[PDB]
Amino acid sequence: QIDLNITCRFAGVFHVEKNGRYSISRTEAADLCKAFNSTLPTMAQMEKALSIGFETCRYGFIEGHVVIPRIHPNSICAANNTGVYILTSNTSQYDTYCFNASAPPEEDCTSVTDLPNAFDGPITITIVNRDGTRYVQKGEYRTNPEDIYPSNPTDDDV
Repeated sequence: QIDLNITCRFAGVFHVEKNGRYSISRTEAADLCKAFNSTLPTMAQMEKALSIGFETCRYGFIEGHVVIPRIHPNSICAANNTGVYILTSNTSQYDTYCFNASAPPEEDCTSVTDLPNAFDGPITITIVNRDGTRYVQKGEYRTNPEDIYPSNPTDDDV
């Protein structure tokens, strides 16, 4: 009864959103990334994407740390802070970041970016279309390929 959403991929880095709000655990983060042919980010990768366009007012989980890059924040943030900030996550779960190698070194918001084996488990997930704006969900023309070749010949003799 849970859904996920994959936003743009900045230099391979991206955050996995949920149907509602952020609710991803650390131990689950790894599985999440790997479940999408991706792997947990790093300490430098995060601060690196900061200049690529990864503005977020919510820290995340990485290979082994917790950072929160800020570019063009607002008054809603910590006194309109800036740059990158490191701080553990004692509170409950939260968003999760992932880094992919398949995607290009720049912002990627198109096809050619799905699960490693393309499987369907007890959890749904969708990615952003080519327009790289608003991901699609519960759309039409989404029927899996499956045909049958029933061999039932016939004959008749006098």
